Order: sequence, then structure tokens, then C-alpha cells
Amino acid sequence: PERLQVYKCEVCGNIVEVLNGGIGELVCCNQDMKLMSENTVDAAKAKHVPVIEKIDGGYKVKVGAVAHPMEEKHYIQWIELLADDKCYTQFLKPGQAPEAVFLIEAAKVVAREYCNIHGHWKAEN
Amino acid sequence: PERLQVYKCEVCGNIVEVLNGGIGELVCCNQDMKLMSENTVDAAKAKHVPVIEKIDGGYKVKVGAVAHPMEEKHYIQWIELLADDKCYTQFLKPGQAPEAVFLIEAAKVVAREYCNIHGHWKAEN
Ligand SMILES: [Ca+2]
Ligand SMILES: [Ca+2]
Ligand SMILES: [Cl-]
Ligand SMILES: [Cl-]
Ligand SMILES: [Cl-]
Ligand SMILES: [Cl-]
Ligand SMILES: [Fe+2]
Ligand SMILES: [Fe+2]
Ligand SMILES: [Fe+2]
Ligand SMILES: [Fe+2]
Repeated sequence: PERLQVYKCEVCGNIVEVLNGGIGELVCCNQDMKLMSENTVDAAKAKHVPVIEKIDGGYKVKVGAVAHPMEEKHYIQWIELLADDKCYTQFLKPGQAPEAVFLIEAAKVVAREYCNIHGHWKAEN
Repeated sequence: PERLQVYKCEVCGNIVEVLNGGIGELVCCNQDMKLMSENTVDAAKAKHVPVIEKIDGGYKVKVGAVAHPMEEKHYIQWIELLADDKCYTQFLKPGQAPEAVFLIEAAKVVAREYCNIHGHWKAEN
């Protein structure tokens, strides 16, 4: 595994993010955890690809060009902003807006989001 | 596992952070990953408990009251700031200062750091 990869157990729903990579295969519920590769699921890009906007002091990330649902069983569980050697994670909940604000000094950033149904998505400025 | 717990494989060195919890036990290299519980290792608190300094527009986190080494065989691998539903991670490298700045408008925060040898430490304001 490599730093910042996200892995899911499809049995029990554990989802983890790698902070230090290594060669071992991550396992949960007696099977290999699935690597949630970004932008690989068949789903509406308009609702899943993050849109990155500047704000005073940082960035606002919206999921997506069309606001994604935030329902009990279908919501954006978190949005991340990646820059340099930083990974900023904003967890979200049903009933909230599908967006996040990050205060950061960084000219180049990557935004990620994870949808509990449609998996892992990213964009960059 | 629960959100924001940190688990290490003691065989290959994978370290992961939980983004979504669940009931299965995380496994790597055919053994249960170790839960890296904060402030449990026998290590100098002066060099490991984060120091949280309020600054204009956020917090500066220093590891620790005495600066921790940042050597190839002994360094702080990351510092995090936790506030409500955020987890901001700053990765570090040998040769860098053992500190991080986070722009987080929150009165109450928890700072964490992970040392490659002495494990996982936290403090709160
Ligand atoms: Ca296998
Ligand atoms: Ca993070
Ligand atoms: Cl890596
Ligand atoms: Cl790594
Ligand atoms: Cl959708
Ligand atoms: Cl020490
Ligand atoms: Fe392992
Ligand atoms: Fe979705
Ligand atoms: Fe599992
Ligand atoms: Fe240490």
C-alpha cells in the first residue's frame, strides 16, 4: 500500500487511509480490502467530481458541479484537500451541504471526496 | 475499529487511519494490526506530547516542549490537528522542524503526533 490510498472492507464497511506505506496486503473479515481507486466507478461525474474554488485564505471544495445528495444512505462521507505534504480531511454527515472549506497556503491542490455508494473521486487545480 | 484510530502492522510497517469504522478486525501480514493508543508508550513526554500554541488564524503544534529529533532512524512522521469533524494531517521528513501550522477556526482542538519509534501521542487545549 502507498500513503494516502483508501481501502475498504466490503463485508463490514471499515474504510482506512494509508499513513505509512508498506508491502503487506490489508485484510479485513478474512478477505483482502479493496483499493478505492479514484474516478473508476460508473456514476454521475456532475455529482461526484470535486470542483475546486478559491476563497479568502484557502479553497472551497464542492461535490460536484451539481450538488450531490446528502441522505441517510447516500451521502459524501468526507472531502479531502491534498497539497505538498498535507492531507486535510473534512468528515460530513447526512443533512449537511456537500462541500468543505480548507484554510491553506498552497497554489496546487488535489481535492478528493468519497461517496458511500459511488466510491472515491478526485480533481486538481 | 472507530474513526480516527491508527493501526500499525508490526511486520511490514503499514500504518492506516480509520476513516469509517466497522466491526471487523484489521489484519496485515497474517496478524491483527496493532491499535496505536495515544500516550501509552514508555517515552519522554517532554519530547513527544504535542504543545499547542494559538496563533493568528490557527494553531502551531510543536513536538514537544523539547524539540524532538528529526533523524532518519528517529523522527516525527506526521502531526495532526483534530477539531469537531476535521482531521488535518501534516507529514514530515527527517531534517524538517518537528512542528506544523494549521489554519483551523476552532476554540477546542486535539493535536496528535506519531514518532516512528515511540508511537502515538496527543494533547488538547
Ligand atoms: Ca489475498
Ligand atoms: Ca487527514
Ligand atoms: Cl508510501
Ligand atoms: Cl509512506
Ligand atoms: Cl448520484
Ligand atoms: Cl526521545
Ligand atoms: Fe503487514
Ligand atoms: Fe454518490
Ligand atoms: Fe471487515
Ligand atoms: Fe521519539
